[PDB]
Amino acid sequence: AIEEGKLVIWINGDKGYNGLAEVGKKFEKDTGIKVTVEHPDKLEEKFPQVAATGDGPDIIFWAHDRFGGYAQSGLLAEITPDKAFQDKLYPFTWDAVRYNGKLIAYPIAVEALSLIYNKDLLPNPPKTWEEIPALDKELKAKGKSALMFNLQEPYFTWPLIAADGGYAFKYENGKYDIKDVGVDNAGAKAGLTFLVDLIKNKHMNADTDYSIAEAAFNKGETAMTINGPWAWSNIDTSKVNYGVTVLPTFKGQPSKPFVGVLSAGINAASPNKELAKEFLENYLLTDEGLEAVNKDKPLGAVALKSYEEELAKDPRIAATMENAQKGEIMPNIPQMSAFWYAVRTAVINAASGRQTVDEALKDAQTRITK
Ligand SMILES: O=C[C@H](O)[C@@H](O)[C@H](O[C@H]1O[C@H](CO)[C@@H](O[C@H]2O[C@H](CO)[C@@H](O[C@H]3O[C@H](CO)[C@@H](O)[C@H](O)[C@H]3O)[C@H](O)[C@H]2O)[C@H](O)[C@H]1O)[C@H](O)CO
Repeated sequence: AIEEGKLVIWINGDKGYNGLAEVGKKFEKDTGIKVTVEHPDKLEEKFPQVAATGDGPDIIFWAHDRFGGYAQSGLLAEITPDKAFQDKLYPFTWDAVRYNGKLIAYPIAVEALSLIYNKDLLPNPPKTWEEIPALDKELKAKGKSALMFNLQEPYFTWPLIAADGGYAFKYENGKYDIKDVGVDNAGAKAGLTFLVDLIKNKHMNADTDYSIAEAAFNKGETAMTINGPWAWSNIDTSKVNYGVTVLPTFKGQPSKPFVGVLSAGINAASPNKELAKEFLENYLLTDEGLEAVNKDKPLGAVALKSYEEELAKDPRIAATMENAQKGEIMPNIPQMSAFWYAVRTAVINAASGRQTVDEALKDAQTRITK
């Protein structure tokens, strides 16, 4: 078990863990059970680690893509929503946490990346990735950069790579084929090449990451950046008249961001497993509870139909939904970790020049389907 009579929660640092802490606080002056909320480093990598020993958090939040893996090694318990509840959330989010029929996590929020442009440096956001190299040239002259986003995490380059054809796993009649992977097809390379050419022509550095890119945009030094709803918080605080709109197309095709549903799974080795489901079911997954976390850091679109209704009013959320609808939701199968890993390298090694688009992407196709 390793817990006793308290509720521990694990959420990632760029999320509104402070707001989630408040739901706990309310849970506390209502249950007497201390809800502890932690955002450890690489919590996604440490959970399977400790949760093996029947430890870790009672609950774990993370995008659904990692939950099929978790369920596999048997580190997650079946959540028990009834036809009653499951009606409150969108179905397409329930599929997201479904692993072979069984549901292993609660869908809390739908997230996608969009183009965040500076309405001062760039009143008219570009429409094509192709427009970028030249919009950056007239800008880099006034000291300012056209764009800049996290190049260290593949997640931020997937919209370009999949735009003209790239994919992770193909969905063929009923399931994802672990053997058919599209990181090496003609479309994937076209995407990574444009990105490598952008850099190769000094339109961005192959070393930029989240901090660096967040600093540049929020400091007003870069006209646009690529990021999710969670990032708006710090921008608001910087003031920066910003915009959130559709990602630029490539080869005439829309950027296709891998869509993730922020889910909350309960450690299988949790002793206070009913408290967790009660905390999640009626407390967090309530307009109130979800409002608390959204005022700390935006969740984006959410599972709860009642609250996504007071949200969809926001141009940012309509934009989040557009890139979302324009892309694909990621699988939850265990192979997503191998997919994600293999691609992180392919994308970095190619950025540095430590490898060619071709060399890198065929090496990743090899690792994933290895
Ligand atoms: O639930 C909330 C979520 O955890 C976020 O707080 C957090 O922030 C966002 O950005 C991520 C990318 O920076 C998104 O993660 C997805 O993509 C990454 C890869 O880019 C996946 O991570 C996997 O691959 C990396 C290798 O680069 C490896 O280190 C990880 O161990 C492996 O899990 C995620 O699984 C995807 O969900 C995220 O959706 C988004 O909210 C992320 O946790 C950031 O790491």
